[PDB]
Amino acid sequence: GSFTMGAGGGGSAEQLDALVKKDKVVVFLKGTPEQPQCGFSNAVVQILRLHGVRDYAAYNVLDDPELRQGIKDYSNWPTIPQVYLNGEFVGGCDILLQMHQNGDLVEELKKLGIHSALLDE
Repeated sequence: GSFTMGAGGGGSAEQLDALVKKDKVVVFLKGTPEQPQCGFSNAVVQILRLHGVRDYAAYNVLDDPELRQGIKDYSNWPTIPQVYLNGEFVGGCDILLQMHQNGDLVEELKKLGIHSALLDE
């Protein structure tokens, strides 16, 4: 695969790099998958679970200020939900809503050896 993580630091890009390299489905919201923080937090988890993807790491960026400000700066954005696949940027919650429905997430999942459960319909 793509080799493992090992770095650390205070919200720094070299730490955020190792953070997206902790899983193949690293999800990122000001909140949790189990409680609606603010708008569009379930829209990412609906798309993932429909595709058969339920074992992501959902990162709450309110838990640590370094997660918060680290992801805001790394994205150059004030607020998102995101998902990174294989540590690569892949999109925020507005982008995911386009790519789901065109089917470009499905080819991205096939790079990892993951199978969209919309194939078995």
